[PDB]
Amino acid sequence: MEITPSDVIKTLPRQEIINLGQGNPDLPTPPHIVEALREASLNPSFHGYGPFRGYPFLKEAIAAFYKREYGVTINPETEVALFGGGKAGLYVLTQCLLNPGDIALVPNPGYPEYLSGITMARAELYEMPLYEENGYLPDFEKIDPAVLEKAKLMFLNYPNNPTGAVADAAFYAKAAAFAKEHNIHLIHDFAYGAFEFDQKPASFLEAEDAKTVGAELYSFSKTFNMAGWRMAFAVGNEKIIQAVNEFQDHVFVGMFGGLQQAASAALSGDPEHTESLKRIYKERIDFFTALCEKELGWKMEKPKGTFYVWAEIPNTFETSHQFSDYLLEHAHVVVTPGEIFGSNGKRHVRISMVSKQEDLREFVTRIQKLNLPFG
Amino acid sequence: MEITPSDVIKTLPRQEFSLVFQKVKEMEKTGAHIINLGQGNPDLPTPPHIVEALREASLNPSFHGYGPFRGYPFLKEAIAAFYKREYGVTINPETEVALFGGGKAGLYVLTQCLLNPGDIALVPNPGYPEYLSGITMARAELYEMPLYEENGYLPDFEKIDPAVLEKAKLMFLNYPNNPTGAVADAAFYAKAAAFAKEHNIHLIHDFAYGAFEFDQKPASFLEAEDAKTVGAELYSFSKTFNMAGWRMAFAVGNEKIIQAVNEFQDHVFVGMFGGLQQAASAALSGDPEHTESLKRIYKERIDFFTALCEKELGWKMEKPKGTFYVWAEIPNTFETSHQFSDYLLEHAHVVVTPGEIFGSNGKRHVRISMVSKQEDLREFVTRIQKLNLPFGS
Repeated sequence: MEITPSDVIKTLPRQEIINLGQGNPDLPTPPHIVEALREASLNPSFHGYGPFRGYPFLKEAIAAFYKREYGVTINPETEVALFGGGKAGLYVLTQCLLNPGDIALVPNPGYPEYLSGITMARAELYEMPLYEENGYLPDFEKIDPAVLEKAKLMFLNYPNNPTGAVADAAFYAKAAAFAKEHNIHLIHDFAYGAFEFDQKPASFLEAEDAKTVGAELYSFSKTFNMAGWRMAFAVGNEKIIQAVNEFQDHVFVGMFGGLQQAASAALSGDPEHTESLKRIYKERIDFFTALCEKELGWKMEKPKGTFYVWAEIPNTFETSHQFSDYLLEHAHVVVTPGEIFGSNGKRHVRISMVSKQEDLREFVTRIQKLNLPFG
Repeated sequence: MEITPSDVIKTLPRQEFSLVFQKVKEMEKTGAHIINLGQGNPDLPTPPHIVEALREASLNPSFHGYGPFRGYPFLKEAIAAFYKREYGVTINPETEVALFGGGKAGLYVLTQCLLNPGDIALVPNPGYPEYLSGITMARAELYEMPLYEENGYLPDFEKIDPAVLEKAKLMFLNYPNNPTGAVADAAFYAKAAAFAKEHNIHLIHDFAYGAFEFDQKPASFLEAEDAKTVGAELYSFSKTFNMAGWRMAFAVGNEKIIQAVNEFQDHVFVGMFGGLQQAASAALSGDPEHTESLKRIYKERIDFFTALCEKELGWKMEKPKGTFYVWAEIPNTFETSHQFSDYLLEHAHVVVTPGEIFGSNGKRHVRISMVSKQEDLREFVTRIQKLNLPFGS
């Protein structure tokens, strides 16, 4: 009788043909990042253990990146921690900031792994609904004042998975001011922060009192098509980072020097690379949503951010799950049912613009042979 | 008011971390030159064929995107093949293999996937400090299994209070042993497996130094009857292949423990860079020559060092049966392991690891790693001699 712990058994199975499901970038990592890894790997200094907290040269790159892109001042020796990807960062941050029985404030809809780190910390979730009428921003006023004392952590995510909503500096000032009043650690998930199409994407850390209450998680995965490389960092409050450092001292010994060099080449590289990629996603979104309306009758929002389209399922379907499953079965295409993002996602699917045109057209046309009432 | 979790404020300070810091400060200001025989950090480089495997693999755009969450099949198959070749052990790679970003991460994950709050874990004393770290993060109770020299540092299972065995859900063992250099044989593993099954204890065998038994063929815990029934084995690339910095490891064992591991890591990981997995695959299927030759270097250093230490200091120390570690008694003039090691740092400028880091049975011992070439080991002795301490007893 092998016995898993309560943590394991209460965790859900992870839910992640034309695949417009997983948000897996299809374009390669830029060549200069690959060359940096290839070159660094020859350096025997990286074959052995290095600094537990990661190399200074990477932490210096991170601060310089945050100054260049967002005008934010980051002390690299104290306000930066490294993670093996944003998924691991979310987990570490949650374990460092939540005790069993504390309340975590989580958007609905929202990235499903927020709920999961909260579960391994044995904490209680309280939902902040995201409604289109509010621009998919939370109404902090509608949170039960009784939970606020017990609420220790809040998750926010803009540009937003799965809705593509964006937030401006005034929303972040309000969020931080709210978090301050109620002693809530605020984690901003900036995994799509390269991808706001109209305005320059604003960091949470531009807002007054942001660094006081919280931190920003930045992934390499989407910005630089480095999803496979498993690299991320957090920037923010010095106390948060010290806690992270203390946890990770027992769990890791930094990460391969070659990867860190590659990450340093990514951050200091020309921004024109990322803008080009942003242009590619933008053109695919125009292609896709125009062809959907014209050839199917499916009227879709164009997202303000990210490479995701959030579309309403036909009136004749029970749940996003069945609709999703109808498409995989009969049309042989993958979309992500909105339900995995929370109850507020029912009746929507998330569709990822991580395929080239040829696959996006064949998506639409395969679905035409189904003649659904998108009207 | 930033408020760390109770898990963090309840952790020990990582000692290798506090030392890295101490040393770095010393090297900077003023200009101390230090011989560091503390952390077991391999001084020799990763073999070139492993390095080139990574270099070629990184050009493969299939690895630039998300891969399979639980690892690439080609690696798990290479792991099964390796265990069959080195040890007699048949391993099902689709169900009995899990990948980790290093053995230290493995330990944390296995602890979290196997212990509930209040559960009891059986931990060797002396033992690797991270065993105790993960337990505490799991909010579990620690019970010690003394490792005594007279027993060859193998635990006496019969001596565990039978009242503990019900709440005991986990046991760590570790041979070739850190810090003692002790080794285990097939009979010992059979006895451990027998004992684990008879009391329903998940058994984790840490095989981080499994390449480094000098006088015999190293024996896998999985070679034992009942082994895959009650537990799993942790293997690291760190020491075998001078890949400490690459952060790669795996567990092989009971398919139920592995599924538990997989259910955790699906939510925290999605594997690691495919370039590193191919590099590991090439390490595993590579010629044992590299490893055999690496082993011989470590042994000649141990022979040199312990000889020299007797000759020049009157410091007599038992040669280890495995690992690159020497486990040595501290002078009687010294009160503790820490104040002895602090003294050698400050006065000689040499690092050794205080034994008390490994548990109460390591007070009065230090661990010294043979991770510098002979003439650096000679300078190490030379520096200590200049202190004239009474290494006689």
